[PDB]
Amino acid sequence: GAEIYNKDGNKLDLYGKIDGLHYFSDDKSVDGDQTYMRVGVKGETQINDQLTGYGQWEYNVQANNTESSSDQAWTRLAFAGLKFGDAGSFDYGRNYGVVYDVTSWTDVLPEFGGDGDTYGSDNFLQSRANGVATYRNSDFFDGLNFALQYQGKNGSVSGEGATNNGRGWSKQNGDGFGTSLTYDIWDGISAGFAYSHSKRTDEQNSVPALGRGDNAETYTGGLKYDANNIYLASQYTQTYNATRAGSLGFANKAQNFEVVAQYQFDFGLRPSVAYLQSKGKDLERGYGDQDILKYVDVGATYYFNKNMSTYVDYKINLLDDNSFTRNAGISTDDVVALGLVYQF
Amino acid sequence: GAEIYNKDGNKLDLYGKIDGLHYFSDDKSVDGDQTYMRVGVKGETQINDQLTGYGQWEYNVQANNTESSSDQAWTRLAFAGLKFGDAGSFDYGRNYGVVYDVTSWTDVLPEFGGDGDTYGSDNFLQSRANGVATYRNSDFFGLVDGLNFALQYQGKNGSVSGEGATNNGRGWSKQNGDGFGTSLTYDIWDGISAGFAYSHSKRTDEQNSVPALGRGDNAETYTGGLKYDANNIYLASQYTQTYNATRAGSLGFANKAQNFEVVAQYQFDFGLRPSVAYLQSKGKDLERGYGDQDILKYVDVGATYYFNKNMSTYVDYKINLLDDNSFTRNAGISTDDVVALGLVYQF
Amino acid sequence: GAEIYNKDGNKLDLYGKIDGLHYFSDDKSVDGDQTYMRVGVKGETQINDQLTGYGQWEYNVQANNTESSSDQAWTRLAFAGLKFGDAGSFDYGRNYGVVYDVTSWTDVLPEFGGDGDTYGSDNFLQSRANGVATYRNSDFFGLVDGLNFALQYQGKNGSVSGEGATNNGRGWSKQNGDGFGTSLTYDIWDGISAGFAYSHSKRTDEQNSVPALGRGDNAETYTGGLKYDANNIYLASQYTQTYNATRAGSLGFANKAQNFEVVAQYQFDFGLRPSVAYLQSKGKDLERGYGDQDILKYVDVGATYYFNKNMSTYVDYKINLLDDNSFTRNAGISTDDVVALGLVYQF
Repeated sequence: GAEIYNKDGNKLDLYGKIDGLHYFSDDKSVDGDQTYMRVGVKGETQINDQLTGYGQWEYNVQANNTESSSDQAWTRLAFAGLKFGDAGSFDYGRNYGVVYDVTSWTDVLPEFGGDGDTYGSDNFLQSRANGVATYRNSDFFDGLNFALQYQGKNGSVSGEGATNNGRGWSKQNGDGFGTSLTYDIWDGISAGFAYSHSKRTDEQNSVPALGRGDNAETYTGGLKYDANNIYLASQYTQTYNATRAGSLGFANKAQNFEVVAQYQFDFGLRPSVAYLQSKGKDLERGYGDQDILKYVDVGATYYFNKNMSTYVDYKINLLDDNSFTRNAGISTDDVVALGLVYQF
Repeated sequence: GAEIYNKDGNKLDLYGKIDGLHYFSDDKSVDGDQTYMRVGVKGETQINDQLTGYGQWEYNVQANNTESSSDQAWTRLAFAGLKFGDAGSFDYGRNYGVVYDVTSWTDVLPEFGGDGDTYGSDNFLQSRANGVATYRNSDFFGLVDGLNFALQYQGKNGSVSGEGATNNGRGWSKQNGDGFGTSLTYDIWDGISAGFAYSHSKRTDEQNSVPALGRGDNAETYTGGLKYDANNIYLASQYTQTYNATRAGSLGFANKAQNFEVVAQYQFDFGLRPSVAYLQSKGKDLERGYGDQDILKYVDVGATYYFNKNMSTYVDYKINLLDDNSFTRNAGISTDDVVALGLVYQF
Repeated sequence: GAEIYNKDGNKLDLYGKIDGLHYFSDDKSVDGDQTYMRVGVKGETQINDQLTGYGQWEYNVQANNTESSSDQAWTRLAFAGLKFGDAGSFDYGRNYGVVYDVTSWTDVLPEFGGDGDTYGSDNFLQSRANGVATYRNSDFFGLVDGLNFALQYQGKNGSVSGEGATNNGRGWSKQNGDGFGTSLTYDIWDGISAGFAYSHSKRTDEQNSVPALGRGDNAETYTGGLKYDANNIYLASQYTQTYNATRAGSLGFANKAQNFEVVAQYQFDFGLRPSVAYLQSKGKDLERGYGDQDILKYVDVGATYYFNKNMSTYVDYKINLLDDNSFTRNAGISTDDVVALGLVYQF
């Protein structure tokens, strides 16, 4: 983040990165150039002694396709808020669902991991989401962070279930809420829990073959060790009608586990190993139990300084190629990524 | 505000906002999350004692849809110009048609009003438009304080292909032929103002052949308006008569229309700013049996609370007065009420 | 320019322009408003005494169409890199192919010329390209002053689907296989420069099956250029011979092509810069009975007035010498003349 303005109680921070990134894989929908950049602004205005206003915007711009390609930029974050001293905060807009307050702890791989793996974006309150109202509280009115979050319906393009901002069933949601709780038990050791409950939409219960139910729910617990140049974290999440069974629908229930170990050398190298799986249960069309995601991750980042880094990441895919993985379009091939990153 | 660069006669102002916004309505095409942000840059360069060069860009970025959605960002303004002291200024690009130099006086509602209501964008010289050349003069060459005028030309913006095409083609509703416009505002006191604007554009072939409604070779607008803005009080009205220029929803254009807007506001010292307004658009001589039809009719009541110059919150309540009829249904015109709630950070 | 951040060994430069631009032409796909803007960031971080890290992004935003139009913005450049003192530099991203290290010498017309004429973007290593790794060496390891060379590799950018696919698939016209290129330039005197460039890329199976024109496993370019730049005079020429690498409009590629560009300019002290140029592209051995064909042929006359480093105005007149024939019609190649007028704010 680069502070480009700070005057009369108003500050403006410009941030972002250019990620020169290549993927190597037998999966042709993944293989090739993946260069992209992100640009954002964080703004803060002092209102009074007990009140600060703020806003943030984060934009993703792909740079790996041609100058006539379409749909190459999208907003990741866009929200405005009030901070009432230390007595917490409120914001509304496109922001992270509170489930990520805990699952973010395993989202630290050099390249892979995070949204797209055990959960996705626009996926109820599991990641970035449209129309979230988020109340947060530090030190529970000590060191104990609480959030409560509401999300209005984001429905179909047209018909009964429509809203202004309609989309496909995979990215729809009804009215929902979430809550998170995180705590530093020792110095360095944190624990966290999160819960979300959302109504599903009529299209989610009629267009895809997989996943039926009135409500989507997530229960998450997570642990993190972050001291002494060591980073360990795990996340265990159980879901009902909330995890995507590739292109085929949702899984009636799923169990997602993510664990990672890393070490940070003084001279800037940071090796990383991780394991991720997603186990879907009670799937329609005779699928039954099925692996949705399963891989070991190894790689490393070298940090030249706080503004420049290079990395390699290797996804060792353990999924077996079967009828479910083919029909749902889930990749079973390995991937290697190489990148060079400038950040500001 | 936000001057991020001011060095050797060149300055750069980065401005914009992040508007956390939700609509509540029985209209499903309007209801729900409406979060969006604006970002722009105002730049100015001193060339010599008598000559300043400038440009401005303004972009709108929706944040209310997904990361795989289409067409979520667009340019509102992009223009470059020269200012020659009190001999006037000239700019070319995407800019406001001069009609808006008067109708902007009523575009002060907490959330509603403005483009989308009695006029829209890419709607001849009524709002933001492609390819306008605009000459402006303030205080009549420095000789008459408070007297401003504008002269404006717009090149044809035509079909996607065929005979009527230009490089930058669009659908008939946002097309225009060659056109011009003029405006004139006068500050009688330092709070009271009167203003007039006129425009005349050629219509294109698609505007006369594709939609069912509206026939004619020319689009004309006549606008008069009044404004009181002082002593914490804001009263403004605008009356506009149009010919082949006002959209009849998706069905075409109204052969003639009468648009009226009026608004009253008060700014309390602690930062609350209530607002009441009334807006209507009456269409006349519509084809296919429609005859005279209301295109828009509503009362608006709301309020903005300014925390400071960088942060506000607002409610706005559109009490819709249209009857649900054959015209409104076939033209895609909303007849439902709307409530808006917003929280806005601005820089 | 516009250094908006410089602190603790890290620098950020915000650059761009707002170009208010109109084209006049009988060619209706070219005629009309062409206003656009560019915005960019050049970033630099000192890592140690011998090593600098850097990144650059450049975005093109059209402003000549409506707020509901599609595909109005795109990335021209996006790359990250390391500079190793005088051992050289390495960057990867969307960047210029090295052939343009020489052909850029003739890309100096007031408005026309450059990509879109004798070569295009996403056209192997002739202009801006996805996925280029580029090594550059200055002054031949600090030894021979004015001698620069570059070595470049590009990975496959393939079809949207099927056997030839990559993640970032596109049309046959903008596809490439694995490829490499090299450039060499030398300032023989001050003001005078010579340069060579070569490139070799595999072609894709879609390029050899979908369009009717152009067959071969490999695309190749050979380029030589000269430049005089001194005493307020600018002269430059570029000659390029290509194999399976030059677009024959929409119909495919030319099995062989010969491209030639030459330009002459003078800079007057009061800011006027007149320009005259000639560009041709001659295609050989085209299938379907086309044979030898002119792909491009025009004389260019124009001028730019620089008010200062931040503002300019210009006119350019393309005098088109192509004869209208069945090749030009079917390939979509314009044979009409065009005048451009522009007013530009730059930061």
